[PDB]
Amino acid sequence: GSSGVRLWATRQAMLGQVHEVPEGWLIFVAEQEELYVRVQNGFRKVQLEARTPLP
Amino acid sequence: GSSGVRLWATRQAMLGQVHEVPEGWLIFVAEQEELYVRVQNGFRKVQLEARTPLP
Amino acid sequence: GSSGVRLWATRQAMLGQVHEVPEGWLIFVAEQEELYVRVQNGFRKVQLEARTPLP
Repeated sequence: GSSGVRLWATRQAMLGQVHEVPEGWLIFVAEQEELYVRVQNGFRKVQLEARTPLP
Repeated sequence: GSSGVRLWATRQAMLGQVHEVPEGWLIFVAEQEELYVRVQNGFRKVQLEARTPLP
Repeated sequence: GSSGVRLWATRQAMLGQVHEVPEGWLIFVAEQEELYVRVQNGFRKVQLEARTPLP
């Protein structure tokens, strides 16, 4: 078994496309800064803390 | 450095095989809807929220 | 869109290199047992539970 992480630009695309992305595939909604993992029948959003500066 | 996500069907397989999967490798137990990441000496289960419908 | 997980040995390397690693790329600081995901402008550390024994 194996998977990956799928990048997205808006919670738009990912919502009309979470249909394909097979089980156990992280789902990144970049503009929303949201990471969910594709589960059995729908998705389960993983908990992250507030952002840490980059510079 | 680089890794990936490893898919599984039951908390069975993943338990007798978490031995190989090297550090920093997410571990997905599909049937359990559990995502853990392989750490230094054992695994650290990542926190997810309750499932969001797919349809 | 697509990404991956990037492995590191110390919160050193990852701090001077979180600059490259593009959006939506998990970041693993192995020695710290920390998993963050690279977001819009800096990183957002994902929440994990305490470690589970491996043996």
